[PDB]
Amino acid sequence: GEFQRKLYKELVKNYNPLERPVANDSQPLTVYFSLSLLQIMDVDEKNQVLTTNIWLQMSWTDHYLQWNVSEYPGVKTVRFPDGQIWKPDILLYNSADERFDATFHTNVLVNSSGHCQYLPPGIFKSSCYIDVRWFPFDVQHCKLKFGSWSYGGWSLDLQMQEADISGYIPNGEWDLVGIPGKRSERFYECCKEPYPDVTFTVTMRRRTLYYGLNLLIPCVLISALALLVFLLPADSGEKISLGITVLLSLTVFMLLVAEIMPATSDSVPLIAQYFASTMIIVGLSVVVTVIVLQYHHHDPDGGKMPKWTRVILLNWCAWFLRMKRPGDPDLAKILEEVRYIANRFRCQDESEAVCSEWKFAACVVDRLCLMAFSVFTIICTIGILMSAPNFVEAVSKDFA
Amino acid sequence: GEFQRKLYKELVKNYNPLERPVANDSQPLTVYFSLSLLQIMDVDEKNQVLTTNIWLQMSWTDHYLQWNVSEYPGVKTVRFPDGQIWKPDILLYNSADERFDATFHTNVLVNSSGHCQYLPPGIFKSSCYIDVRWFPFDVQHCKLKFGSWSYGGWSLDLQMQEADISGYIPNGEWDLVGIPGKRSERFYECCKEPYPDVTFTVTMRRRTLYYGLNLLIPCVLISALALLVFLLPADSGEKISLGITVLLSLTVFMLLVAEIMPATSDSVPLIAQYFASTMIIVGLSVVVTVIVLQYHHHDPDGGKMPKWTRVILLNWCAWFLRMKRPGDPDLAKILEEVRYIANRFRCQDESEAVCSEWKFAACVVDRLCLMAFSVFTIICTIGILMSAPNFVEAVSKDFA
Amino acid sequence: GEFQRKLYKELVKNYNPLERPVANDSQPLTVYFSLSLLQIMDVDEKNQVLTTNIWLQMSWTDHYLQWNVSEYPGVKTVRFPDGQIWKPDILLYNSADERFDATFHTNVLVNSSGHCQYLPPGIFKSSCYIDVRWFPFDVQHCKLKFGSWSYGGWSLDLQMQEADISGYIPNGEWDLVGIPGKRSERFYECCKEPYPDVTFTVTMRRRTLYYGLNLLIPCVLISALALLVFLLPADSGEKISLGITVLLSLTVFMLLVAEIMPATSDSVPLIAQYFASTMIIVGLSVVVTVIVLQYHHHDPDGGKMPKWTRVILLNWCAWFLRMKRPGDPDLAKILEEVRYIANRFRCQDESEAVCSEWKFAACVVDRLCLMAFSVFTIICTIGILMSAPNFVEAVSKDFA
Amino acid sequence: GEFQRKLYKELVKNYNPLERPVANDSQPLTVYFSLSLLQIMDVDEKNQVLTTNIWLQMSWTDHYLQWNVSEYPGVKTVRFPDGQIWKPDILLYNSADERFDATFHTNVLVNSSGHCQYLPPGIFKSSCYIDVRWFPFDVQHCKLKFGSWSYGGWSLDLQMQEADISGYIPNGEWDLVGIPGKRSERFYECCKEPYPDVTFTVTMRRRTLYYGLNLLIPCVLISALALLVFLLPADSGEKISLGITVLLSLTVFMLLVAEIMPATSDSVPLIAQYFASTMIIVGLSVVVTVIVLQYHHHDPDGGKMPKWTRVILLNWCAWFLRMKRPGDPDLAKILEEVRYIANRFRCQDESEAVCSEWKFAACVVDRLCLMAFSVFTIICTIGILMSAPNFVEAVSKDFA
Amino acid sequence: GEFQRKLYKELVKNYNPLERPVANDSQPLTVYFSLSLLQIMDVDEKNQVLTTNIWLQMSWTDHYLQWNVSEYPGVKTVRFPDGQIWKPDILLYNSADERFDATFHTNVLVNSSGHCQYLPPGIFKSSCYIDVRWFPFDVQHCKLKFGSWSYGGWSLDLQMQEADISGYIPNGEWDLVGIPGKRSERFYECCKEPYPDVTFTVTMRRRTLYYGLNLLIPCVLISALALLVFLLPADSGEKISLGITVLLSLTVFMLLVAEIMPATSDSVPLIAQYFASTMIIVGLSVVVTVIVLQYHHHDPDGGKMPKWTRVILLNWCAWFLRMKRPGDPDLAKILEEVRYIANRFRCQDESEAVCSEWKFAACVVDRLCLMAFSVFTIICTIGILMSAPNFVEAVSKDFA
Ligand SMILES: *[C@@H]1O[C@H](CO)[C@@H](O[C@@H]2O[C@H](CO)[C@@H](O)[C@H](O)[C@H]2NC(C)=O)[C@H](O)[C@H]1NC(C)=O
Ligand SMILES: CN1CCC[C@H]1c1cccnc1
Repeated sequence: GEFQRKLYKELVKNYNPLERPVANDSQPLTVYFSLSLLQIMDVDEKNQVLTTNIWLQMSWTDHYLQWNVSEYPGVKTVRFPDGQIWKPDILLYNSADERFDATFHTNVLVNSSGHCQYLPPGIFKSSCYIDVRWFPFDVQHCKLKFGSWSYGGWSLDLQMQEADISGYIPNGEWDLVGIPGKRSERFYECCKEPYPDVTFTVTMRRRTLYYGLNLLIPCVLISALALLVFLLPADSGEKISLGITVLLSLTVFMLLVAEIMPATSDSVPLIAQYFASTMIIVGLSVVVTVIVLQYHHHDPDGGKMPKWTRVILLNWCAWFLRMKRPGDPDLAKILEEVRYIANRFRCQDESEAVCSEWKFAACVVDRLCLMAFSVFTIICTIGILMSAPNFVEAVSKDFA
Repeated sequence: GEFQRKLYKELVKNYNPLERPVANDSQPLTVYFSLSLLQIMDVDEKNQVLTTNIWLQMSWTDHYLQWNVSEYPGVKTVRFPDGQIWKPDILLYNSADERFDATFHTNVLVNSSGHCQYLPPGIFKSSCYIDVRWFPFDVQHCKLKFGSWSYGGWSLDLQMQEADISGYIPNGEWDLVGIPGKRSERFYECCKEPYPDVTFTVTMRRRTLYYGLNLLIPCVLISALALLVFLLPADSGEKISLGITVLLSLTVFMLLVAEIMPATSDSVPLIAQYFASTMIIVGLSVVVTVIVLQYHHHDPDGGKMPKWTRVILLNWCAWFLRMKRPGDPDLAKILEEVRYIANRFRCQDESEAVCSEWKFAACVVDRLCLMAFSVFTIICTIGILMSAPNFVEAVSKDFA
Repeated sequence: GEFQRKLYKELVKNYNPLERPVANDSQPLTVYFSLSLLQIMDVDEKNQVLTTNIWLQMSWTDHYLQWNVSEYPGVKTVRFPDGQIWKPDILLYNSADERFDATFHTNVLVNSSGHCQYLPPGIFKSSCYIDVRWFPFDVQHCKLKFGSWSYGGWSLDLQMQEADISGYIPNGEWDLVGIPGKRSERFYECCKEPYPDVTFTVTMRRRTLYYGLNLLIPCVLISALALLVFLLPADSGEKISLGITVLLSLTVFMLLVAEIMPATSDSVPLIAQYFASTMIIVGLSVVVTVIVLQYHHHDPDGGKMPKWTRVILLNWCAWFLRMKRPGDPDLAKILEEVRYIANRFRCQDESEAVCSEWKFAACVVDRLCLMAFSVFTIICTIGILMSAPNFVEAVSKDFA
Repeated sequence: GEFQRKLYKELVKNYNPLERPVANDSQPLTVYFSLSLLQIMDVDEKNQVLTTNIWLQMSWTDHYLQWNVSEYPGVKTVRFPDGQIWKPDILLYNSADERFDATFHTNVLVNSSGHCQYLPPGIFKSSCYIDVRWFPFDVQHCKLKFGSWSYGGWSLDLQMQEADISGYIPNGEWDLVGIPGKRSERFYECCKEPYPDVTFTVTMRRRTLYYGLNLLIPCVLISALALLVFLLPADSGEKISLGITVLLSLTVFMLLVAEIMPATSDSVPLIAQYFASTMIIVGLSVVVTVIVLQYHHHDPDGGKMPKWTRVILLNWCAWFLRMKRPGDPDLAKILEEVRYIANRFRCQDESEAVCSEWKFAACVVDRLCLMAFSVFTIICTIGILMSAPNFVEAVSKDFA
Repeated sequence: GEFQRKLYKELVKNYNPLERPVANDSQPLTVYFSLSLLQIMDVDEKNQVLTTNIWLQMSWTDHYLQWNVSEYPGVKTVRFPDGQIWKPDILLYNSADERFDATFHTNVLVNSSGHCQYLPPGIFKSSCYIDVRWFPFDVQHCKLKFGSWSYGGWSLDLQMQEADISGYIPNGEWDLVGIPGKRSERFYECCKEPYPDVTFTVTMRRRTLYYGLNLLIPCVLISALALLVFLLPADSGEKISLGITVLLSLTVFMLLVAEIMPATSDSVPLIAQYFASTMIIVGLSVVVTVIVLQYHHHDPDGGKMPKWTRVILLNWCAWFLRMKRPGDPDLAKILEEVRYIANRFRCQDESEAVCSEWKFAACVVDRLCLMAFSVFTIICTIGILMSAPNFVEAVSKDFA
């Protein structure tokens, strides 16, 4: 329209986009800053990068862009693109993007009274410290620090407004707890003027159903399978294979967890502690299996069972476990031959008796170590899992 | 031509690309918006990003860009590149590309009566929620939401036209069910003016032949092969190897499947339910194999067969399964010697009979558990597969 | 020089880059379009993207860029950068790139009579249908479609010229079969005017030496290795281990091949069919081995061989391949004792005879299944490999 | 305000950004250059790239940009964007990104006296040689070289100021040892005019807790487990399986480590040396157990143990290792038969005596090789670990 | 300063950056071109892309950019940014970057007499054919082709200058043999004017220490370990397991090398030939093991040893190997019973003698095949390794 054309012609005249829109140059310009969070795009623990979708909200007052609505009775607001009016140079300090500024430059809407609104959208990547001490049950706080780059406290006075989460789209992995904000002015070695900034803290809680069903459960099942080796009779040689194959499966689980986790040395993580506990458990199980096999294939002639070992294993542990221990001259020539044969049979009988004793001792040791290892693994797993804070809260909210 | 040059020089006189081309400023401006879908390039499940090829379609009317055809013979249309004339700032809301705008800026075609068309092409990356509850038999709905950014309800009037699928190029993996659209109007915390938008909901179906053949059939086959452990005789010690090796193959299969799936806690997917059930089935088979081996290698004098176990196994299940149960002083000195030898032989025969009885009991248990495990695995697999909706539709459309 | 400066100053006065350079405004402008292929950079089958290196040859005539060489003796041609003169806007329709147009803008060379040449180079990424029905003996046709985005048939007259492959650099994996092209006119739902376009079809053939030597040969070797299970005597205990390890190796081979194929559902790839056939063959071999092991560790008194089974195996099949068959009162008391001993020995002899006959039956089954499985493997492999078209051509051209 | 607008209009009059702002045109312009490190984003050893967060600091004096505060009350500083005033083209020489310049251009702040400050932020990717000789106990020095690209010391004088680490954010992987800088001058064969440049040498240490816990401890554990072959009795046939499976685990660990290391031939990494040592140890263990199995299964009638071997093993080693060493007409034919039976039993007896001798020899060999391997592995591991410089301080810092 | 400002104002008067700065238009313009290589950043064999860091060097003479130093006492040289003066359009013909130009546009330094220098830095990605026939003992030549795009030989005269490698930084993996260059002019389908270009051929050698230590030696070691299957006694049934597991390790090695290696079909790589040979050797070892086990478990009454087999094995090969071959009515009734027992014992004796003969034959075959396979693997490995050219030079440079 003619009124719109005349207004655009008049406003642009004698306008310098390099000048701060203030009637009085000695007074700070008040700028209100906020943001609206739309989506938590990604959390990268290995690279420690948070990717989010955010609309920034900037509001201020321009002294020159004012007109009387009566003279232009059809237009109430105007729009100006980048590079033709003054705009705050607000940037995100802790950016992790190859381009430091990742905001799409849109139009700026102006009142008839000179009120400027700026709503740039963006996919922001920031670098926030990620704590993996209590993973999977960790809670993360990520910082987003915004501030002007070349405007101190005597020129541009930054003000904070509460973040808007009405349009937030729930994520399938993280639960949004809150997004508080705080405004603070700091000092820099460059300059002698304080510089304000606004920091928004995003608090997120990781949902644990996927991890607790894909990592925790198979670990306990496979550890139980390793415990099962204490039930196989020693007469079938399939114990070492069981133990070693279980160890291999644990190693592949460890490589998966290692490829999904950051290489930080800040603290030992809970999953690593669990894997180490299972490592020692299965290794000691294999060692005990070797000891049992050594006892089982004991040569009867090789030696005699120590008195202490006998008095322990065959009586105390047997009673405790309620296991019962199993148990003319030609005529003279024929006579001595059959005597020799009978004596040979007697010797074989004594040898088999000693062998049976050794086998019983091996069985007793096997049963004792089965019970002990079951108790140990149950206690260790329960303690390690429950040591995490808010573990019960996570379990309730996810599974229940 | 001279007429074209004269018209181009005349049209841009006193023009201003910053103003809305309306004869009356109070009245709004009508803009018709639509799109043409060319190809669905990629659907990402881990990152939940949809990549598509789309030609936008914007049409409107410009008041100033009008001329008489008679005064300028030959010329009927003109083309204006970016920055010469006014354009709507139509943006995709739920974008996911590093640059918030993915459209490629082309010319704008204008008729002799002031009618502007704008059809820019683009590779659009959007963020839509992906449901993996019924994977791989799932149907996905991905929403693309376009709208003006800085133009309100009384300035720009958005009208929806039907989408174009005439130029669609079919995708091997995905089947395009449809693409309806809806024009809505929303309020925002920024402002007191309604803002319209147009949302197109691409509804797509996943073709299941590839995933079926390369995921489910080998799983079924090797799960059935794991049942061969009940056909091997216990005399050959090659049962634990069977069980633990098929378990390892299953574990690597689960790892491969997990490496393609999102880490969401919304629900437990069908493929995960299948794999978990088969894991427990194989583990129970291994435990039963251990028990059977324990029965097979029972010590002849290590105990007595319980009456309950005998009456349960030897005569009940064997009858049910139709199993046949298998089966002169020198002279006096030689006399007592041969008596000793014969007595030892008789004792050995009795021990052999007891061992044979125990072995038959083990075989009976093995056969019983074979039948039970086969029934259970077939029932579980059929139930889990049939529980999904439109599974019969997917089968009839893909395999047949 | 002075003439160059004068001509450059004169050629720009009253020149509009927005104006189509034709003497008569109602006549179309003839533009000649052609390709120049330099290298085939990549063929991504998983993402179905073709990356190539091409130069675009565009030629046309400009009315206003004409001069007489007798006035500027030194200069014969001129050069104009982007944005200074009118240029055609030919774009590639099927572009699978973030930016829809990947061409490096270079200078436009102009005659002394107004002939403009434009030769922009570029690495082009396009989306074309890649079919893996005949992998790895497939021939691929990929289309590149070029056309003016906003100029109709009445305005811009597109003409086709034969593509140039003189500077083509041969690729180590794909063999260039050809690259013809064709013009076409199409209508669009936008408008009521035909839009010409030029489509160039690149036809390429894959060289199969690497894929054959790295996939086909090792799988056949492992199949032959798995066929050895029927040569191992049943007295050893490694049959199942051999079979299952072969199965594991081919499972990882299947994973390696599967990570490179697109997830398409159009057909079943040849390599997928061949892998499935090998899987079934090895599984049946394992089942047969289990049957034989059950058939060899048979209890002597646990049953009797059926007459049908005996007349099938012991005589018929054995003769088929010429297998030989493996074949005072004290005196009275000691008398009965030695009779008992001898009778025990006789019963043992009868039992071992029955066991030996059972073992011979097992050996016969092993031999028969060896022959059958070898025949099946040979027939299936030969048929599957020979089913592919141009397989003889590929072998003759890649194994010479 | 009016004063700000008037000053902005006045300053840019007759201003040329191409001109270097010096009052004499024959004396160099002094530029103070400094750096402010914020965070070490990444250290990619495979590609040898260091990614950091940097705040450049450039200060100089502009002769033309001066005014009087009294004539422009309230205005004390001004801001100038790109292309408005002169800037020094200071670049990083060893950049390793697509576009050579990775800085983000911001405003330039000018005081009333003409002092200009410039603090552009950036995420800088640089190429520094990374030493992996003592990985993981390594210390890395990476150099950042900054200098003007076109101006020289006769026109631009560079000066060095100490780097700022006030805002440094600790990394969970690297410890910042320091960042010393140095200003250097380079001369040319043409002219006696110095050319200055600045170099910052970021030296940092790697925290070894994660790498040690995830690599060394599991490998030592499994290497010690590989020694269990010498405790298994030869009757249980699992020694070879145990050893070869530990070899498989070794290969898995070797590939996992190799995927992270660069393919450098400068030296042999410490981790590679240690893995090779463990390879050799386990391989020799396999050879030894093969020898032991060969001795244990010796044919009693297939040979005689030589006197040298007898005195070496049976006597000397057993004494050293305290291994106890185990251990009417009819009557004529009746005599013949019983004598034959007795002699057959005696022959069997001497045979099993020889077999027992061989088995004892195998046991002694096994025990002595167990002791030798046990001491050797400990010595080799301790030596390799201790050979690394600063190992003691590294472990103290990372664990205590 | 005033003189610098005046000179800058005067030089750009009437200057047209679209014209060649030549006094005579007929004569060509001489441009000197060279480059300085700083670092070889990457050599991607799979994609066949060379990424390097270079500085271009262009020198020419400008006719209009001349002035008298006496009039401007302080000014000696000037600087002009992009778009202000004429520059050559030199491009890299075989670029592989997504943007065809990778140079960073810097300032152009201008003499006091018109000489112009231009040194833009760049990270260049180029596509060069990489031959891996002799991998890893390979020497690679990669060509960088530079030339003007729109200027022919009659206008722009390209001249070569020797490249500078003074600032080259050695690479850990690649040894720089050298970079010579050649200038040549060609004809194109454009037009009938020759176009010159400069091609620099970078020749480099790969350092083989890393690959030899990490890929070759482990293959040799485990291949030698696979030969231990010929020393294991047949009683310990763990030969097939050993062979199949070394097979599995070999397959994973082949998987890794397939991962690193490009999929070309020009020739069979040396490492591929080596791995194929090792596959064949271990497979034949497994076949021989199967034959040996078949001979070992021979039914004594199932057949008779052939006279041939006897004369080749039992004595001929034993001589060849110095192998020693191992080693009243009651009275009548009692008599016949005991003689029956004795005859039974005689039968067992002759059966065990036959079995011992078969076992000795198996041992002889085992030793023969051990020696043959050792010779085969040694000669094959030595020949394959030594077949490569410059293998001795590579070994002497990378190990001594
Ligand atoms: C404008 O800013 C600059 C900042 O460098 C001032 O220069 C410095 O002022 C302080 C206080 O006197 C001292 O460090 C030195 O006098 C100056 N440093 C250098 C390197 O010159 C300058 O004084 C300010 N001018 C006005 C009018 O405020
Ligand atoms: C040698 N140049 C580069 C390739 C073609 C040729 C050329 C000729 C004219 C205009 N553009 C390019």
